[PDB]
This record gives sequence, structure tokens and C-alpha cells, in this order.
Amino acid sequence: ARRLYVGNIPFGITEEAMMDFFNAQMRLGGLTQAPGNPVLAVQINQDKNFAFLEFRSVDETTQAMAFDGIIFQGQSLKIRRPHDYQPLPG
Repeated sequence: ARRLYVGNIPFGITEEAMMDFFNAQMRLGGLTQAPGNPVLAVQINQDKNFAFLEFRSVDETTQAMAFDGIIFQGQSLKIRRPHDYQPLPG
């Protein structure tokens, strides 16, 4: 999926801030060196106010949770796992 969920995000912001907000951190050590960026589609959601980050190549969808919270528009955040793999049965 390569898609991650974010929480505690200030909806309203465009798809640029968040977008450049997640990859700008992936470019730190230099996880990507091409004519473009890693994340590709990070649309936001209204209501409870949350966002998603779509990576068409970034191989951090698993560690991206590392930014869980980090700092966006001066406000804590909350990344989640939109995969729900292995449904604990019982």
C-alpha cells in the first residue's frame, strides 16, 4: 500500500505542506536522489481532521511511522497504520 495515516493534523492545509513535510524529512540523510520526491499523493481529510501520505516509491512506508507526531504547522501529529494486517481472531 505504501499509504500511511496521520492524525492531529490541521485539515485545510493543501497537499503541498504535508507532502513536502514528510519527504523533506526523508531527504535529510538522502533516502532519495532523483528528479522528484518520494511521497506522491498526500491528500488531507476533514471531519475528525486527518491526512494520508501516498508514496509511489519511498521505501519508508514502514519507518515513516517514525515521524509519528513529529511537528506539522506547529502542532503534534499522530501517524497510524492503515493496513490492519493479520486480524487478531478470537
